[PDB]
Amino acid sequence: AAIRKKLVIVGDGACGKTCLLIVFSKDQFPEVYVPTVFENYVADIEVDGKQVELALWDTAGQEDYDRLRPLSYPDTDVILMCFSIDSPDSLENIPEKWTPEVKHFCPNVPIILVGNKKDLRNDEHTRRELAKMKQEPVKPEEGRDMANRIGAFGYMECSAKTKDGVREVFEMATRAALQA
Ligand SMILES: Nc1nc2c(ncn2[C@@H]2O[C@H](COP(=O)(O)OP(=O)(O)OP(O)(O)=S)[C@@H](O)[C@H]2O)c(=O)[nH]1
Ligand SMILES: [Mg+2]
Repeated sequence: AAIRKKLVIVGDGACGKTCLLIVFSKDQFPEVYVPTVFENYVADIEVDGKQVELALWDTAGQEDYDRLRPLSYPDTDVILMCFSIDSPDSLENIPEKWTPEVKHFCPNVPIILVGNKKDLRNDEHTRRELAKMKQEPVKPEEGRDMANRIGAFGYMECSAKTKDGVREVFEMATRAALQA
């Protein structure tokens, strides 16, 4: 074959990590049952004339999987640090939980900053439940501003629900890994 790379995905609860993996691998969105950790799919993908076997590692942090997470880190080639466009609190934790942590187990490892649930930017229900507690949905600017802060390979937005922008997340993830 060719190039075999290991991608680990981390982020706050319900920011869409497991869903995202699935849309990318199974090629449609899981509405019925979403597991807590999607098992270990290795997915074929062709990026920049290279054939890659991308191995997807899901994580969690509530609760069992707090303890088990750091075990999925070791041999990582690319990280998907995620947050959700509809939760600015999840963004807050990018520089305060997830970067310091990643950089501890996997320094020198390329990070993609991903904001999921893109579809919920202009969802009216969403805009209102947020304004209640004096918040609005994350802007694309402040996501890219944050990717630059943490020293990320790039920034990508996607909605696994609408399937939009998902492939792009994993090309940028694969490129980031291919970069040796
Ligand atoms: N609108 C919208 N909702 C989403 C999207 N992805 C996930 N969700 C919703 O948010 C909830 C959390 O999904 P999930 O993917 O399991 O979060 P997670 O942080 O990855 O949780 P885990 O399985 O790794 S432990 C689900 O109920 C799902 O309906 C998305 O792209 N758009
Ligand atoms: Mg979680």
